[PDB]
Amino acid sequence: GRSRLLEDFRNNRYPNLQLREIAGHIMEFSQDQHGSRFIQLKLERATPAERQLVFNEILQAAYQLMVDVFGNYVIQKFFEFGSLEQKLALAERIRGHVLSLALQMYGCRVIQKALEFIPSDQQNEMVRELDGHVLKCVKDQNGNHVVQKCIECVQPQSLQFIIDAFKGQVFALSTHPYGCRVIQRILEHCLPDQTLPILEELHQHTEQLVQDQYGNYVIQHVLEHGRPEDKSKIVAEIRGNVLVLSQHKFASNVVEKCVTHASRTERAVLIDEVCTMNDGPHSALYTMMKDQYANYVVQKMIDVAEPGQRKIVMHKIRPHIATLRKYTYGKHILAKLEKYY
RNA sequence: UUGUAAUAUU
Repeated sequence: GRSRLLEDFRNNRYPNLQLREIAGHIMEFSQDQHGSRFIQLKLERATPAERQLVFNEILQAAYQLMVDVFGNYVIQKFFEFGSLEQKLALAERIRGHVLSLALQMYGCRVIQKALEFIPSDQQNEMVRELDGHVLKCVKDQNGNHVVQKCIECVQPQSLQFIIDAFKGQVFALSTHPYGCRVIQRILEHCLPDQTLPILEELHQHTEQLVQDQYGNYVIQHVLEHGRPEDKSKIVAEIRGNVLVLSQHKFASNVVEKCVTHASRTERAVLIDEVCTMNDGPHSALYTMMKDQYANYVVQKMIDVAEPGQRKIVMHKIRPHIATLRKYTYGKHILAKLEKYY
């Protein structure tokens, strides 16, 4: 199958092998496991002139190498360290294949690499081909990364269609394993008038989103990085739901995050809520102190409360210390209290 | 010795 030259190379019959010596075998070498690594390493220390000799052969069947397990690496090397003309010639080779490459395990890596190192006008050409196929890519294990790289590297103006695709889909994709990460890149990069519709749908579903295994991360992203107004809407939804949401595997992390990033006044109001709520027989606090998730929340409130409110809370916990030692998760409240005592 | 993130390529 291979060439004597490639078989001989695989069987270490060439310790002094140079790129010059494999002219005419570049394609075949690029598709070989060792051949590819050989080319990748020699190219790192090749003069611009030597790199061009290689490029001449990789150009014609560029597509064939882009979708190849090993050949994709040789292509990306050229986006990383190539002349402008080489990078344009490769972007010209990608033209009309963006989507099919994006949805492919190796091809997608070439695309991501290209977005990072081609000129803005060329990025804009490349991304146009994703228009109509956003959801397909976002849901895709490989494609979703191409989309994230678009958001990171491309002028936000060129991506209105991403936003437009997400309209009515925010909830669906904030609860999707790959869509949630895409939402998190949008909140980070896309313009205010572009996040605006995204934030609107998030606020409409926050109670539900905090209880999702992925959604909860979206809501916490806003609590950590968003505008004060956004943070406020979120804490307000959480507030009045602290007791139940504190006992929920997923949303319990969101109540902690609200406790950390809420205004001093908001934080105090949330801590006050659990202090004054009475879940039947005993306090909502008591319920939380023996719960598997909420014990964390209570400890969090202890660490972030202003000293005066922390004291009140501690003193309110005191009456139940003897009981708390019997329940599995109680030890953890007591550990925390002991730090402060 | 208490609780959640994407099996993304040589």
